[PDB]
Amino acid sequence: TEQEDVLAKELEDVNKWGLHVFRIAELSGNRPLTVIMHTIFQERDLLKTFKIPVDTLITYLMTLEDHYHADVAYHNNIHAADVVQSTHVLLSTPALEAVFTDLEILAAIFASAIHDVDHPGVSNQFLINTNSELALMYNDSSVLENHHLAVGFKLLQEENCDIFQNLTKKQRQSLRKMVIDIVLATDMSKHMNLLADLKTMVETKKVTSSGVLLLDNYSDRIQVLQNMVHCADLSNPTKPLQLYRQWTDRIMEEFFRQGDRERERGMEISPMCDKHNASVEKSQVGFIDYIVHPLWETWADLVHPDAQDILDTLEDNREWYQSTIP
Ligand SMILES: CC(C)CC(=O)c1ccc(OC(F)F)c(O[C@@H]2CCOC2)c1
Ligand SMILES: [Mg+2]
Ligand SMILES: [Mg+2]
Ligand SMILES: [Zn+2]
Repeated sequence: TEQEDVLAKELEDVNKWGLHVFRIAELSGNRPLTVIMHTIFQERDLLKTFKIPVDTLITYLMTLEDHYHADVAYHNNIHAADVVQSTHVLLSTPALEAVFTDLEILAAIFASAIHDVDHPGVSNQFLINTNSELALMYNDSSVLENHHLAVGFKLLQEENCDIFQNLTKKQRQSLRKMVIDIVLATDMSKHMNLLADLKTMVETKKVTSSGVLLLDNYSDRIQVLQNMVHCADLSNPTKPLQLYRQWTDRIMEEFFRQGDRERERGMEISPMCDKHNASVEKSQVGFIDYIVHPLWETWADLVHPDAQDILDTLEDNREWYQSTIP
């Protein structure tokens, strides 16, 4: 109960950017995804709203969590938990108050939970280049992201795992489509097009009498949710530095392990995957400059000024990593 009370204490920070997610992973007995999802569902009253039996939720979450690979350094259950919690915070931004329905909120959070499930710790390109069963199944197109969806949905049909059992047929249909649209948008090959569309929305932005975003069609609604979960997926450099550095340690380990597999096969080693020739700090600065900051700056514009502190942290972290280079 002492460890249980300390875990309960930590989970009180679930509405905050910079939650101690690694501490939660250890305190929960390597069940960060389960406890964070359960906490968020309680916080948002989702069990009552969708008549989700508590035991069904926990059973599904435990099985979902099990299907993340404990031996993968970055794309594991802790990352899933982190993206879920980050999405949860982004959904609560003042500029979006009362914009999304309960079903849309459920879709975004569920999509976040399943978005990397059964990740093998290697990239789409590696899977394509090595003629893997996954690339063959999915015809080289969003290979992993299709797989994550397939696994996430299939696990609902396991014993006592259908958390959506009390949704209407129309609700289930809508949720399934939304979840697919969201998880496929986490494929980095879609990033530039997603960002271009987000910029267009920002430039043509409309707000209600309340000062909240006006979204009156599926296309705009789903686009915001896609970019939201994508922002959450790309949120590591916006977190307090002690968290960001741990995420960087993990992605580099994962990248280096892929590079070792490429080396052992006699393949050319992918960018940033050679442990004997890798500039970790320069690569983080490039990652921020070319990908993460352009996205988060546009998100910040969409919800201005709600995300200013997040954007400020990102800029501080870029400066920090940059400062280690000279
Ligand atoms: C979805 C995608 C961005 C996940 C990913 O590959 C990734 C996540 C966090 C990354 O870094 C840090 F945020 F943990 C990351 O960095 C690589 C290594 C240097 O630049 C690119 C990459
Ligand atoms: Mg596992
Ligand atoms: Mg992914
Ligand atoms: Zn991810």
